[PDB]
Amino acid sequence: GSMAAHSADLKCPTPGCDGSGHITGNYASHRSLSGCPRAKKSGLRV
Ligand SMILES: [Zn+2]
Repeated sequence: GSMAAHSADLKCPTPGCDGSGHITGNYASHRSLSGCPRAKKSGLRV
């Protein structure tokens, strides 16, 4: 992606999210906050 996380583009920016799935539910995984199905979704940082 354009804006990843400290863990590189191996996972997505959101710490509470892992990178697999989508808020959409139409893909397998993502690497940015654009696909985070948990994007600041209550469990934003655990
Ligand atoms: Zn994510």
